[PDB]
Amino acid sequence: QELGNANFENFIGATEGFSEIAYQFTSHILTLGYAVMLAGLLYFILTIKNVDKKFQMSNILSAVVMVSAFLLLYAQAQNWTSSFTFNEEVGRYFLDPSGDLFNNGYRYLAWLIDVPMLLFQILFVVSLTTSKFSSVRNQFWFSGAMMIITGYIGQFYEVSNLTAFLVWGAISSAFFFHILWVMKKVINEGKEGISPAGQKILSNIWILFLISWTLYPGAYLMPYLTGVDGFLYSEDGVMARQLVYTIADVSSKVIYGVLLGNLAITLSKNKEL
Amino acid sequence: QELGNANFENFIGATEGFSEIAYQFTSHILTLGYAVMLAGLLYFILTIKNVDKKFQMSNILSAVVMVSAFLLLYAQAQNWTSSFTFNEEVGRYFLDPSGDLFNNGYRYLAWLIDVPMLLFQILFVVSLTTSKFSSVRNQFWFSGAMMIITGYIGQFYEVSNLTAFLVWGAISSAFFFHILWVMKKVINEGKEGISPAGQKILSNIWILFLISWTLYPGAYLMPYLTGVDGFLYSEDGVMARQLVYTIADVSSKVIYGVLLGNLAITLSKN
Amino acid sequence: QELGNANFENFIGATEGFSEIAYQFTSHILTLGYAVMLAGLLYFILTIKNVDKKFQMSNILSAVVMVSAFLLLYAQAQNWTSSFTFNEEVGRYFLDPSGDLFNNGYRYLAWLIDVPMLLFQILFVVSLTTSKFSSVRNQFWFSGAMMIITGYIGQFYEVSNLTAFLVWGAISSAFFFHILWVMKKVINEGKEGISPAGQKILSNIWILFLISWTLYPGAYLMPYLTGVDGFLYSEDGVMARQLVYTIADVSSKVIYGVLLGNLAITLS
Amino acid sequence: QELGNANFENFIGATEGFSEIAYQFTSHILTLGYAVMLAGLLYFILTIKNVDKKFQMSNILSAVVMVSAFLLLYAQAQNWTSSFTFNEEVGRYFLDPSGDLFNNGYRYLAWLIDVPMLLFQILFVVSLTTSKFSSVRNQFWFSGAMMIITGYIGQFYEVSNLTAFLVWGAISSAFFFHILWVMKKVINEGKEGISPAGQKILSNIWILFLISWTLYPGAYLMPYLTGVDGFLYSEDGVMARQLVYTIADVSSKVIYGVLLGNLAITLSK
Amino acid sequence: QELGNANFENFIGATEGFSEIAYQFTSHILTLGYAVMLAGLLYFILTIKNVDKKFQMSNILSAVVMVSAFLLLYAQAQNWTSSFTFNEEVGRYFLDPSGDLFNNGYRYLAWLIDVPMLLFQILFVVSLTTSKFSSVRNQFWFSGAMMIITGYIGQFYEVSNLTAFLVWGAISSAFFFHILWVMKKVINEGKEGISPAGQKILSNIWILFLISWTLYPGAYLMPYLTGVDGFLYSEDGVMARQLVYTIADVSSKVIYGVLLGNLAITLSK
Ligand SMILES: *C/C=C(C)/C=C/C=C(C)/C=C/C1=C(C)CCCC1(C)C
Ligand SMILES: *C/C=C(C)/C=C/C=C(C)/C=C/C1=C(C)CCCC1(C)C
Ligand SMILES: *C/C=C(C)/C=C/C=C(C)/C=C/C1=C(C)CCCC1(C)C
Ligand SMILES: *C/C=C(C)/C=C/C=C(C)/C=C/C1=C(C)CCCC1(C)C
Ligand SMILES: *C/C=C(C)/C=C/C=C(C)/C=C/C1=C(C)CCCC1(C)C
Ligand SMILES: CCCCCCCC/C=C\CCCCCCCC(=O)O
Ligand SMILES: CCCCCCCC/C=C\CCCCCCCC(=O)O
Ligand SMILES: CCCCCCCCCCCCCCCCCCCC
Ligand SMILES: CCCCCCCCO[C@@H]1O[C@H](CO)[C@@H](O)[C@H](O)[C@H]1O
Ligand SMILES: CCCCCCCCO[C@@H]1O[C@H](CO)[C@@H](O)[C@H](O)[C@H]1O
Ligand SMILES: CCCCCCCCO[C@@H]1O[C@H](CO)[C@@H](O)[C@H](O)[C@H]1O
Ligand SMILES: CCCCCCCCO[C@@H]1O[C@H](CO)[C@@H](O)[C@H](O)[C@H]1O
Ligand SMILES: CCCCCCCCO[C@@H]1O[C@H](CO)[C@@H](O)[C@H](O)[C@H]1O
Ligand code: NA
Ligand code: NA
Ligand code: NA
Ligand code: NA
Ligand code: NA
Repeated sequence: QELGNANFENFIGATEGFSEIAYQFTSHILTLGYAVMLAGLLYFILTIKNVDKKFQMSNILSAVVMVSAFLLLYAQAQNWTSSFTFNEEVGRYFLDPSGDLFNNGYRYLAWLIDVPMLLFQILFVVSLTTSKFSSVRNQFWFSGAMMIITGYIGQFYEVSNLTAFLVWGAISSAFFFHILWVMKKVINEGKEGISPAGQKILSNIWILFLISWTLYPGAYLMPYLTGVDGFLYSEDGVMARQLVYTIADVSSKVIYGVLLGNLAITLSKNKEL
Repeated sequence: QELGNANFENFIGATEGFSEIAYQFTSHILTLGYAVMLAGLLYFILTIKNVDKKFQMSNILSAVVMVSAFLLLYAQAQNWTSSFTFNEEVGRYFLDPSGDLFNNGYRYLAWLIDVPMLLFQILFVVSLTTSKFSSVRNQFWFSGAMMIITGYIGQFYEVSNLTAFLVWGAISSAFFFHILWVMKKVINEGKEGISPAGQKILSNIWILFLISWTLYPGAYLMPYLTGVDGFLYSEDGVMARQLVYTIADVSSKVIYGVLLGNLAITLSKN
Repeated sequence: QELGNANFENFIGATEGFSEIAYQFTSHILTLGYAVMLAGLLYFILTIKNVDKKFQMSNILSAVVMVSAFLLLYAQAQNWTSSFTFNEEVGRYFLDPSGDLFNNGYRYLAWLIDVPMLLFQILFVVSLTTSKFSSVRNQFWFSGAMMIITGYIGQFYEVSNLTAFLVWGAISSAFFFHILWVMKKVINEGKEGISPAGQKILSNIWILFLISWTLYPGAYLMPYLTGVDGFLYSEDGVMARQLVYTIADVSSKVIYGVLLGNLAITLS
Repeated sequence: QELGNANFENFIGATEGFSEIAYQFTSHILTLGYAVMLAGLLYFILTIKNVDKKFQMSNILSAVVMVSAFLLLYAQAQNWTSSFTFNEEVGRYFLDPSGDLFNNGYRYLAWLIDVPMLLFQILFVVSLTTSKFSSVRNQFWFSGAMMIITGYIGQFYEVSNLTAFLVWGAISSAFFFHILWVMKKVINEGKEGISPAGQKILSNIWILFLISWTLYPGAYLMPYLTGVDGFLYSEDGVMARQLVYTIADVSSKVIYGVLLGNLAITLSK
Repeated sequence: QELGNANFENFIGATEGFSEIAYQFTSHILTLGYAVMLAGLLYFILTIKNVDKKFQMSNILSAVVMVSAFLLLYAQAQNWTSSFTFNEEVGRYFLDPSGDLFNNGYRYLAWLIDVPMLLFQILFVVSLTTSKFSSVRNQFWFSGAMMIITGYIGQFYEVSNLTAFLVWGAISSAFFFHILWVMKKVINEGKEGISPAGQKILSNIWILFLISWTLYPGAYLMPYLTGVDGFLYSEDGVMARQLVYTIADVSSKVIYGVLLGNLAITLSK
C-alpha cells in the first residue's frame, strides 16, 4: 500500500496491525503524557509565590511549556486512536486512513515552543559568570530551532528514505551537542556563589537534562535500534517510541521545572524549603 | 469473536450484550466520577489559604491529583459509550469495535500520577519522627510504581490467561502490602506531638486509606469474585467494577484530600 | 420495538417522534441549563471575598455544585441531540439508538454531589441551637443518598414496570420528607439570634427550597400527571419534564446559593 | 420536504442551498461572535479591581453575560456547520437534517440570562433618584422574560405561520418598549449628580443600548424586511440575520459592559 | 468539480491532492499556531503585575488577543484536517467536501478583534506628544476594520475572479499603508521623553510591526507570487501560506506583546 513519506507506525499498522496491548498501551501512555502536563500546569501556577519575585518568571515559563505539551500530547493521543481501527476478523487494529496517517511531526513543531522556553527559563534562576545572558539565549534558540527543524524534516523519511533520515538526524545531532555544551557552561556558572544545596540541585538538573534530552534522538532512531527487520521494527518499537517520548517529556519538562523551582527556593532570601 | 488480551467488559458486550440499566449505569457512574474530580479540583484550589503556608503544598498536590483523575475518568466515560452500541433487534448494547475495545488500563497508567502524589502529600501535613522524609517518599514511589505496572500488565490477561492475571496480581499485592506498611508508620509518627483532634483525623485517614485502596484489587478480581461462570462474570460484574472504582477514586482522592486539609487546619497556628 | 427499561422520551421518540418545536425546545432548555451553571460558577468564585472568612465555604460549595451541574447538564444536552435524529419523509425527530437511548439517570447520580453539598453549605452560614452539626449533616447525607439511589432505580421502570416505578418513587419520597423535616429545623434554629434581615432571607430560602425540591418528584411523575394516555404522555410531557428540571436546577442551586451568599453578607 | 415550524435558514438551505461565501461568512461571523465573548470574559475579570468595590458587581455581571454568550454563540456556530453540507454536483451547501435543523431559539433562551443581567448591572454603577432599585429590577426582569418568551414562541412560526410570527412579535415589542422606557428613566436619574464626563458616557450607553437592542427585532423580521419573495428571503438574508445578531451581541454585551466599566472608573475615588 | 468562490487550497486538494508532508506540515504549523497563543495567554496574565498599574491594560489586551487567536487558529487547524482526507489508491489527501471547503476567511474576521486591540494596546505603554489618543485610536480602528473587510471579500475570489481579488487587495493595501503611517507617528512620539533602552525597544517594535504585518498581504498573494502556473500555485504554496500566517501571528501578537511588556518594565518605577 502507498503511504509515501509516512512514520513507521503506519507501515506496522497497515501490514501486521496492532495487538490489543500494543494499541491500548500507546493510547494509555499518550493519555498519561497530557494528564501529567495539565497537572504540571496547575502545580507551576500554584507554586509561583513559593520563590522570590526575581525567580517567578521560571514558574511562568514552566507553565507556558505545560500548556504547549498538554495541547500537543492531547492532539497526538487523539491522532493515535483516529489512525488505527479494530478489525473484527483478525482481532487487531489496522491503519484507518480516514483518521489521517499518524505522524510524530506534531511533537517536533511543538518543541519550537518547549526547547527555547526550557533552555531560557534556567537563566531566570541561575546567575551567569563568564558567559553573557544574551549570547547563551541566542545560542540556545538558534541551535534549538535548527535541531528541531532538521529532525522534523528527517523523521518524514524514517521509512521512505533511510539516507535522508540519517543525514538530517546527524545534522540535528550536531546542533544538539552544541546545546549540551552551552547548558553545561550555564550549570557550572550557576553553581558559582550559591549554597551547596543549590549546587547539588544543579548537578541533578544536569543529569536529568542529559538523560531526558538524549531520549528524543533515541525515540527518533527507535525503529532501527535493533537493525534491519529487528525486534523494534514492530508494534513493540511503536510502544517503545511513545513510552520513551512520554518519559522524556515528563522528565525534560515537569521534573526539570520542579528542580528549577526547588533551586529558586534555596536561592530565595525569605523562603527556606 | 477474536478479542485477544482484552478486558472482560468486551466479552460480556460481544456475547450477552448490556441491558439499558447496565450500559446507562456504567456511563452514569463514570460521569459522576469525573464530575466529582473537577468539583474537587475547584474545592482544593479555593481552600489553599485556609491552612498555614507550610501545609498548602498538600492542597496543591490534591489539585494535581484532581486534574489527573478528571482527565482519565472523562476519557474512560467516553471510551465506555464508544465501545458499546445499541442493537434495535434484541434491545441491548453490544461491543462496537469501531470505538475500540474498552480497557481499564487508562486508569492504571493515570495511577502513576495519583498514587505517588497521594502518598507524597501527607508528608507535607504530618511530621515524621524516626523515619526519614526522603526514605518514606522513595519507598512509596518505588512500590507505588511497581504495584501499578505489574497490575497494569496483569489486567490485560484477566480473560486471555487467568494464570498471568493472578501471578502479576499477586506480585502487585506484595508491593501494595509494603505501601500499607509504610503508610501505617507515617500515620503513627504523624500522631506523635499533635492535638487529640489531629490524632482522631489521622485515625480516620488510615481507615479511609485502608478500605479505599483495597477496593482497587477488589475491582481487579471483580469478574471472578463469584468464581467461574459466577453472578459477577456478567453485566452485573461490569457495573460492580466501575462502581467500586468510582467509590475508591472519590474516597482515596477527594475524601482523603479533605481529611488532610482538615488535619492541616488543626495543625495551623492561625 | 424492544427498548427494555428505558425512559418514556425514547418511547415517544420511537413511535410518534418529536416535532421541530418539541426537539428544539428540549435542546434549548438543557443548553440554558448548563449555561446558567457555568455563569453561576463564575459568580460564586468572584463573590467569595464579599462575606467574612467563616462564611466563604458556602461560596466554595455553591461553586462545587455549579461544576457538577454544568458538566451533567452539558452531557445531558449532548445526549438529547445524539438520541433523536430528523426523518426527512415525516419531518420529525425519531429515536436514533446509535446515539444511545436518552436517560435522565445522568442527572440523578449527579445529585449525589449536588444534594449533599446544597444541604451541607447552609450549615456554614446559619448557627444551629439545639441540633448537633454532625447529626444534621449525617441525616442530610444518608437520606439524600437514599432518596437519589431509590429514585434512580425507579425512573428506569417509568415505562417497563409502572409498579416498580411507583414503589421506588414512594420509598424515595419518604427520604425526601425526612430531608424537608430536617431542613425546616435548620431554618428555625438559623433564625434564632440573627437580625430581621437575616430572618427574612431564611424565610425566602425555605420557600425556594420547598418549591424547587418538590419540582424533582413532579418531573419524575410528569409523563403520568395527566393519567394513562394523558396530554403529558407525549412530546409535550418530554418538554415539560426538562423545563421543570431546568427551573428546579436554577432555583435549587443558583438562586439558593445567591440567597445564602446574601444571608452571609448580613451576618458578616 | 416537510420542515414544519422551522427557521427560514432551513428552507433556503433545502431549496436554493448556500454559496461558498454565504455558508463560510455565516460560519465566520458566528465564530467571531463567540471569540469576542470569551475575550470579553477575560477582559471583565482582569479589570474588576480597576473600579471601587461598590462598582465591581457590574464587572462580575458582565463576566456572567460573557460566559452565557460564549457558550451559546459557540453552540450556534457548531449547529450552523452541522445543519448545512456541501453538495459536489451543484457546489452549494444544502440542509443536512442528520445535523438537526438550524434554529435561532438557542440564542433566545440564552437571553433569559443576558437581558436580566445586562439591565441589572447598570443599577450597580448609576444612583437612582426617584425610582426604587427593587422596582426597576423587577420591571426589567418581568418585561425582559416576557419579551424573550413571546419572541421565542413567535420565531418558530417565521415560515409556517406568518400571522402567529407577527402577533407574538408584536406582543414581544410591547414588553421591549416598556424596557426602553424604564432604561431611559435609569439613564436620566443616573446622570443627576455625577461629573459631565460620566453624563457623556451615559449618553453614549443610551444610544448604544437603543440601537444594539433594536437590532434583535430587526434580525427577527430580517427575512421579510424586503417583503414577500424579497432580496432578503435568500442566503443574503441568512447572512444579514447572523451579522446583525453578532453586531448586536458585541454592542449590547461587550461595548455596553466596557462603557459601564469606564463610567464606574469616573465615579471611583 | 464546481467549487465556486473558494480558496486555492481546495483546488489543489481537489485536483493534485496533498502529499503526506504537505498535509501533515500544514496541520502541524496550524497546531503550533494555536499552542503558541494559549501559552501566550498564560504568559500575559501571569506577568500583569511585572509592570506599574498604568501599563497593565497592555497585558490585558495582549491576553484578549491570545484568546481570539487561540480560538480561531484552533478552529482553522480542525477545518484543515476536516477538509482533506487520505485516498488509499494514490496515497494523497484530497478535498473532502463533507468537512466543508477550507477557507482562510475565519482568520480575517478574527483580525476584527486582533488588529484594533494590537494597535490600541501600544497607546497604554507609550505617551503621545502632539497626537490626540482618541484621534490615533479612531484612525487605527477605522482603517483596521476597512483593511480586513476589503481583504476578506477579496480572498473569496483568489481563484474564481483574479480581478476582484487584486482590486479588493489594492483597496485593502491603501488602508494598510495608512495604519503603517499612523503607527510610525505613535512610535516617534513614544520615543520622546523615555530612556535610550525604551527607545531601542520601540525601534525593534517598529521593525517587528512592519515585517510581521507585511507577511499578511504576502500570504494573501502567496499562490501567485511565482506567477500563473508557478511553483507556489501548488501544495508548496498551501504550506507556504499557512507557515507565513503562523510566523506573522506569533510575531504580530506574541513577540509584539512581549516587547511592549519589556517597554512597560523600563518605563515602570
Ligand atoms: C520537551 C521537549 C524537548 C526537551 C525536546 C527535545 C528534543 C531533542 C533533544 C531532539 C533531538 C533530535 C536529535 C538529536 C536527532 C534526531 C532529531 C531530534 C530533533 C529528535
Ligand atoms: C486514586 C488511585 C489510587 C488510590 C490507586 C490505587 C491502586 C491500587 C491500590 C492497586 C492495587 C492493585 C493490586 C493490589 C493488585 C491488582 C492490581 C492493582 C494495581 C489494581
Ligand atoms: C440540584 C439537585 C437537586 C436539588 C436534587 C433534588 C432531588 C430530589 C428532591 C428528588 C426527589 C425524588 C423523589 C421525592 C421521588 C422520585 C425520585 C426523586 C429522586 C426524583
Ligand atoms: C445580548 C442579548 C440581548 C441584548 C437580547 C435582546 C433581545 C431583544 C431586544 C429582543 C426583542 C424582540 C422583539 C422586540 C420582537 C421579536 C422578538 C424579540 C425577542 C427578538
Ligand atoms: C494578528 C493579526 C494581524 C496583525 C493581522 C493583520 C492583517 C493585515 C496586515 C492584512 C493585510 C491585507 C492586505 C494589505 C491586502 C490583502 C488583504 C489583507 C487583509 C490580508
Ligand atoms: C509520572 C510523573 C507524575 C508527576 C505528576 C506531575 C504533576 C505534579 C508535579 C509535581 C509535583 C511534585 C511536588 C514536588 C514538591 C517539591 C518540594 C518543595 O516544593 O519544597
Ligand atoms: C516490570 C517493570 C520494570 C520497570 C519498573 C521500574 C519503575 C521505577 C519507577 C520509579 C522509581 C522511583 C523511586 C526513586 C525516586 C526518587 C527520586 C528523588 O529522590 O526525587
Ligand atoms: C479608552 C477608550 C474608550 C473606548 C471604549 C469603546 C470600546 C471598544 C470596543 C472594542 C473595539 C470596537 C471597535 C473595533 C474595530 C471596528 C470593528 C467593527 C467592524 C464593523
Ligand atoms: C544508527 C541506526 C542506523 C541503523 C540502520 C538500520 C537499517 C534498516 O534497514 C531497513 O530496515 C527496514 C525494516 O527493518 C527494511 O524494511 C528496509 O528494507 C531496510 O532498508
Ligand atoms: C479470587 C480469584 C480467583 C478466582 C478464579 C476463578 C476462576 C474462573 O475461571 C474462569 O472463569 C471464566 C468465566 O466464568 C471462564 O470463561 C473460564 O473458562 C474459566 O477459566
Ligand atoms: C402520578 C401517579 C399516577 C400514575 C397512574 C397513571 C397510569 C398510567 O398507565 C399507563 O399509561 C401509559 C401512558 O399512556 C400507557 O402507555 C400504559 O399502557 C399504562 O399502563
Ligand atoms: C415587516 C413585517 C413583514 C410583513 C410580512 C411580509 C409578508 C411575506 O409573506 C410571505 O413571504 C414569504 C417569503 O418568500 C413567502 O414565501 C410566503 O409565501 C409569504 O406568505
Ligand atoms: C501582483 C501579484 C501577482 C499577480 C499575478 C497574477 C497572474 C496569475 O494568473 C493566474 O494564475 C493561476 C495559477 O496557475 C491560473 O490558474 C489562472 O488561470 C491565471 O489567470
Ligand atoms: Na481507534
Ligand atoms: Na454507545
Ligand atoms: Na439530533
Ligand atoms: Na457543514
Ligand atoms: Na484529514
